[PDB]
Amino acid sequence: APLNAARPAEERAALLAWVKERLHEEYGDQDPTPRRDPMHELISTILSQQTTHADEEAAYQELRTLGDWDAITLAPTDAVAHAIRRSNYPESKAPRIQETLRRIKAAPGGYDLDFLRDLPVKDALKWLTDLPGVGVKTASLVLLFNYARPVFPVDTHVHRVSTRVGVIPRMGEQAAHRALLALLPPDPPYLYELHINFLSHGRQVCTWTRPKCGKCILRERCDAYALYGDKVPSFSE
Ligand code: SF4
Ligand SMILES: [Mg+2]
Ligand SMILES: [Mg+2]
Repeated sequence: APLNAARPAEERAALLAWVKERLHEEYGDQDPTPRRDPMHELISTILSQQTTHADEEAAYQELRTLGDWDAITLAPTDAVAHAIRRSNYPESKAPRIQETLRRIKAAPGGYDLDFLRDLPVKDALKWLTDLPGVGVKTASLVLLFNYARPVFPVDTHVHRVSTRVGVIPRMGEQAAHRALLALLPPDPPYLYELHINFLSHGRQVCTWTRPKCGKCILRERCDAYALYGDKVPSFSE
């Protein structure tokens, strides 16, 4: 009857703090994220759309056979599209890559994003999300992991576990970025631990279909388990 998702923000923030502590007990400092440098992360994200991880990595490395970022920026777009042919829609991704590189080069510094470290957090997010093919999750991940800014990336795993438990009601993934950050401290190491532990939990236990609730440390405070028991449905749209 009294679901977490309907509780006041202060109670949902305390719930999320409990979740963070329990997941850290389960996973510690285990980190399943790729931990890429910022240029690699941005370009990989552009290539990742509707593409498997193996094909994304292969397309990225084939792209790097064209040379450094300056050479990729200047290469004929068809050469870039051919190089990234393992990813879906290479003809559309090639101009996104070249435009993103052009904009990064024009920013202060070389092919780096260190200038983002000093910008106000919202301005830095907007600068990255303005890049073609780059969304708020990747912008948040780059700022958090590479630059220690207090933002919280929400991927499919974070969104699914948080929503099932009831830390937030059901909403879109972009909205969940604001909603979850509003429940969290401006503490980048804390935000990063929570992000990676959510990823571990979503991959190992709270899976997209048939989650393993009987193996889940969150079970006694999970809205989804309280509503469905051992029949929590797939996390759909
Ligand atoms: S109890 Fe089940 S649905 Fe709830 S967080 Fe754990 S695995 Fe996910
Ligand atoms: Mg530059
Ligand atoms: Mg964008």
